[PDB]
Amino acid sequence: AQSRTLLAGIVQQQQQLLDVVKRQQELLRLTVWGTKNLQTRVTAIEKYLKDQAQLNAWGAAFRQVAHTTVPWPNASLTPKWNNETWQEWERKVDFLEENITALLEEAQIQQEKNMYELQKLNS
Amino acid sequence: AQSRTLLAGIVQQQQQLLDVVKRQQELLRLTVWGTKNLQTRVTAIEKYLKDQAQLNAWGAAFRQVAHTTVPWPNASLTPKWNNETWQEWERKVDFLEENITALLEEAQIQQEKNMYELQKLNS
Amino acid sequence: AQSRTLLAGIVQQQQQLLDVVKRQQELLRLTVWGTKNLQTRVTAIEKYLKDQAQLNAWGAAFRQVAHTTVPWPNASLTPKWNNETWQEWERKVDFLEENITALLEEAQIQQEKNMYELQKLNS
Repeated sequence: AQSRTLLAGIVQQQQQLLDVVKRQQELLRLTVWGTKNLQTRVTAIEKYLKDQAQLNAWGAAFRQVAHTTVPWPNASLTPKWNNETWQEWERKVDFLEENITALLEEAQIQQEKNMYELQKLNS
Repeated sequence: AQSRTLLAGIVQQQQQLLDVVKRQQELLRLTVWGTKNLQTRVTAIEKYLKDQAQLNAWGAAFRQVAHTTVPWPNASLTPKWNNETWQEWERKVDFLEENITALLEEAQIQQEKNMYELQKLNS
Repeated sequence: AQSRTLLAGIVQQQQQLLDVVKRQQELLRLTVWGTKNLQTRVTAIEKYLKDQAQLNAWGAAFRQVAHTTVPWPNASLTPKWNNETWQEWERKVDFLEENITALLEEAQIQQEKNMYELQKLNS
């Protein structure tokens, strides 16, 4: 009269939830790439923005032997303040990412053991 | 002496976990929009960056009947290399998104069936 | 002959799944910061882009007592259309975030109660 069949359905339900959780992890990685990808496009713009500073006045002198060049900075590059903070952000994801993989590994081992014990009850 | 009540609590717990998983899916969609939204702002800037290239020298000639115009490219537009790669990124999310919805549908059907069988045991 | 030990493994498995779900929430917050962080870099560029509009022609007049200044807008700033829509986006995350925390709190209370009842069965 034991509800072993009910447990078989419940054990299967947990396995399905674990799979969806794993799918979220892969989807999260794709979203992270988009953020990093945007930075790459931004860096290209920074090189072009510096060029705009170089553009100042062409032929602005036809009665003098001099050229006015004013390459005033344009793109504010982050060397330590924003760059250092970004590294901290990436490191936090790494620690959380490692913990998630560890729990998933333990869940998989425990999930298989629960199904294994269930089979012995009604093998 | 069967622990049917305990199972009722366990079955309910799985339902709550499924709901949170669904909430993460909707939250993920909001984050994806932010990434796409940033690109839209960037495209507007690209149109303005091209205009800066047009700006070169105004009135830089009052003793000549000519104007120096130097519209050197400014924003590097991605037509195939980055655009094609981005499409691959969106497609991967679609495949994972479809799989997540499929598992959720199966989980909902299985979740209701588990509760249904439980009611028959003590209906 | 009750499978209380099997239930102990199943109850533990749900607890592990809850922890991974919580890890995803913290990871999601880190991803949200990256999107907001990119906007901050963009705002800095907008101030520099306005400066490029100021750059027009230096010394483009050595036979006239006038200077041609053309500060044509460069960065299109969003005051109500995009800004208002962004607020709606943040609000949606808040509602979903609150619901996720509420379910997690209820799951934790229910999770502990399920383990507590299990101990009484075999305390």
